[PDB]
Amino acid sequence: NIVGCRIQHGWKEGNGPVTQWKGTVLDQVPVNPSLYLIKYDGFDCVYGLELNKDERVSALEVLPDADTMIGKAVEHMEWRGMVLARAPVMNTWFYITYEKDPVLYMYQLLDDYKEGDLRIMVVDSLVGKQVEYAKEDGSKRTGMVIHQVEAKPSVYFIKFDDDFHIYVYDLV
Amino acid sequence: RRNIVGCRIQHGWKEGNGPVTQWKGTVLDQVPVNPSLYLIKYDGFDCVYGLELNKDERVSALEVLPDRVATSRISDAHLADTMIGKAVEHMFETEDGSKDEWRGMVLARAPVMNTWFYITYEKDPVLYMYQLLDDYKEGDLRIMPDPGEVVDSLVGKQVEYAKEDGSKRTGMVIHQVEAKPSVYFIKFDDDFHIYVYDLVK
Repeated sequence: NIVGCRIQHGWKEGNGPVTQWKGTVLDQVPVNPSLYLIKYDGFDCVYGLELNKDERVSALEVLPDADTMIGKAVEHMEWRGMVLARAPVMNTWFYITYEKDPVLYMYQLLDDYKEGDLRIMVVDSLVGKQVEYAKEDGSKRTGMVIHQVEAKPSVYFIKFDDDFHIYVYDLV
Repeated sequence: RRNIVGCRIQHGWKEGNGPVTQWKGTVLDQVPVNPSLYLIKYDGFDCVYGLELNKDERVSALEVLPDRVATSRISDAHLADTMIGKAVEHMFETEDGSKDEWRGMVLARAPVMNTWFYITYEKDPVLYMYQLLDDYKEGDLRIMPDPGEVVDSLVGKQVEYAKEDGSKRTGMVIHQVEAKPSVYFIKFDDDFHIYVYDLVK
């Protein structure tokens, strides 16, 4: 596992210039071990990538190395969203998603807290199960339930086949 | 130390054993991801230059000139706003005559020089600057009709691409165009021109 490690690799999609990405691996998904969750330098969204299988990932390499809000609705500078958990590896960072963008973000939220930018206001775990959403056209969007938000167990992290973002949906 | 952003500057320019040419221009910006790098609009150059003025030895006797005066409220502001992010056909005068017409895109109002606009072309993807309202009024600027697995902001990231000969062009993404988030400014290590590319393929 690279979990907790630091990585770097190129990102190449199309015959296009390779930008160089740097980030720290925070997770290797139990229900899918070839999928890792990464926090890259300069990105606010957490990325879900099958690092060793994605052909967009070039020359990968390894590198050199609160309990209150968790679960509460929130308004912060402005956006409304919910704090989900305390990001792994990077203990200071917080998993968070927003109502107008149901994807996984990661922020040092206590630092936003002090600048006062924080206004805190039946089925068992579905992790491991494939999920399908029927979209606009009469087509199915298929994904995998990879994590359950402990603070609020009705909420799950979903990795859809067509995207590297981690979606956060309420399946209840 | 001294903030020269927005200043009029002059300096000697010397390459090799060559003579010193005197350059005069306006400092438009100091790049957040590389504070040693400045973007300058030089008198005589239509292209924006990126130079590490303090560290580059080709730059000598760097001095701030008396301040320039900017226009606070541009006329035809509606047209100026409308142009941003639009595909255009820019007519230019050629050889000893005849109009050459280039397809391009208006990226934004230039910083500091309020009547100027950042623009780039399909046939020459570097950062140019022109007082486009003048070109428009003269009939040389025509405005034309214009996410699954799409990315975040690439600013601050190193980039590289293979050239025809196999060698690699290396550089850094230094700015994201507000009106067209997939388009970025890139400073390559082998050129002082600023390249403009859509990176969200």
